[PDB]
Amino acid sequence: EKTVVNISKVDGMPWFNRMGEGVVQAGKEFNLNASQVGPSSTDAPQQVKIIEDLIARKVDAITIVPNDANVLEPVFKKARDAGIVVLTNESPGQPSANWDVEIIDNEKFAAEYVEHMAKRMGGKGGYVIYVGSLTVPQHNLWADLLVKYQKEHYPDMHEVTRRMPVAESVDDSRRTTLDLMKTYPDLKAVVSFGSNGPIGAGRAVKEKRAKNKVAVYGMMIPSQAASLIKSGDITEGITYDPATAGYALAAVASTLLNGKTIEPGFELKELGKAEVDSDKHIIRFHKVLLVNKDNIDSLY
Ligand SMILES: [Cl-]
Ligand SMILES: [Cl-]
Ligand SMILES: [Cl-]
Repeated sequence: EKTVVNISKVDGMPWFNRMGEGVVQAGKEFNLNASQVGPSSTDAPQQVKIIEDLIARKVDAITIVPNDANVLEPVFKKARDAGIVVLTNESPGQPSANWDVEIIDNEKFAAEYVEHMAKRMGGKGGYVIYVGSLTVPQHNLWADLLVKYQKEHYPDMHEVTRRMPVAESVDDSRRTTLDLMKTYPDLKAVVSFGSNGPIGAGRAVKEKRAKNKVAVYGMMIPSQAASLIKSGDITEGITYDPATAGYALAAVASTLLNGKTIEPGFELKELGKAEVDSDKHIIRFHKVLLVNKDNIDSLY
């Protein structure tokens, strides 16, 4: 069978474990020898090393959620030059990827964050954004759009500080949330695009008994966030199922390895039709998931 290997941002995360379930499922469905490698840390050279080993192994396709788009470019070009398909998730515009695959529409996702935040604080107040790092591509693109949307809808909202690179750490997210709540009495919402961020922020909000005024929104695995969703310390997840991303990556790899070419009109039985931007080589699905007390038990 054709060999497909997915590479997460880092091992030891419920988010990426869920992704791997989708990879393994696609391997069954598409007759692939599929696997997922979790790096030992989020430092991008660890992903480069894994990719060098996969090129040496001469695998058929490498799929990856990059920690840094630019750090990986040379090794992605080395893979392509070797005849290996390179696919990303969370890296729209990655120059050497055959395609980037996304599970939500960026514009819509940002809007949903701001509208949900604005409703609860009456369109006025402070907020902050947590990102996984200052260079991770997709978190920063989402943050940029969220702020831009905010400024052209709710001028009485504002970032209390520039974005904080804490979203992959419960500790760092908790500490930052405690600090910012003490500093900014008008802080009313914390947004995290990393999945550990709402856990840390939610724990801080719980400790200070602050859930009435300080809302917490973000990306999350529902089961990991369940205790805090149920106690109201996490207000809402605005996210997607990363198993769908893992699956879609491997499904697109299958298409390409079978000699087919991706163009507008592309569809996956299990997902539906994607939008396909041939100029930027981005395949988008529209599968945003809202995680609230009302559906927390219906999820993974
Ligand atoms: Cl992993
Ligand atoms: Cl903690
Ligand atoms: Cl918790």
